[PDB]
Amino acid sequence: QFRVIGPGYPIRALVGDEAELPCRISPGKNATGMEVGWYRSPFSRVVHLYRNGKDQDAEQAPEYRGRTELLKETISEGKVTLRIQNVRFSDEGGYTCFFRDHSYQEEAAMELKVED
Amino acid sequence: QFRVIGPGYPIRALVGDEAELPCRISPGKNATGMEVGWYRSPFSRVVHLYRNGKDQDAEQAPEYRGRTELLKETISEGKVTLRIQNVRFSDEGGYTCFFRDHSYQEEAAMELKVED
Repeated sequence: QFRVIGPGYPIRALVGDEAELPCRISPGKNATGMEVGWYRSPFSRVVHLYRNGKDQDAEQAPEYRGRTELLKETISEGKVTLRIQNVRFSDEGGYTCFFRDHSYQEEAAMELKVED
Repeated sequence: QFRVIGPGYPIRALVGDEAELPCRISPGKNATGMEVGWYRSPFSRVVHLYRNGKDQDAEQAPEYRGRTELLKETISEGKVTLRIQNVRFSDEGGYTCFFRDHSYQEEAAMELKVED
C-alpha cells in the first residue's frame, strides 16, 4: 500500500508558458507498470492518462491533446511530473493525481494558479 | 494561505453502515464562513456542499440527498468531517475535499474502501 503526495500549496505558472505538477507515491517504488491519471476538479475531465506503459492520447480531453507530457526520469522511484505546455487561463484550478496498482489506488489533489 | 489535509491511506467502511472522511485546513483557523465542498473523483459529482454558513442540499447529487452530514464540532479549528449515512458499494473510490476562502482554495483527495 502507498499514499500519493502532491504539493500542499498552489503551483504558480505564467499564462502562455509551461506549468509542472509533481506527484509521487510513498513509500517509493517503481511505478512504471502502474496507471497514472490526472483530472481536473471539481468539474472532471481527463488531463492525462498513462497506463500499460504508454500515454493514452485518445483518453484525455480534447483541450489537452498535444499540450501534455508525463515526465518519467524518476518514475522508477515512484515519481512523475505532469507538464502542461502553453498554460491557459482555464488551466487554473484543481487537479487530482491518481496512481493505480491493479486493484489498489490512491491520489492527491492540488491547485494551479495562472498569472497573466 | 492554507493547505488542505486528508488521510493518506484508504478509509475503510462497512456497506450499510456509516463512513466518515476527515478534512482540515492548516494552519488551522475558523472555517465557519468558508465554502467546503466534497466531490467524487475521477468522475465528478457533488457529495456535499457547505457555503454561506449552510449545507446546500439542492446542490448535491440526488444519491446523497439525506445521506450526508458535515459535522462541525471543530469547524472553528478548521476541521470538518463528512459523514456518509448508509454507505453504498458505489461510495467506494475517490473523494476530493475543498476549503474555499473567497478567491483562495485548496483541496485534498482521499479514498474510501467499502466492505461487504
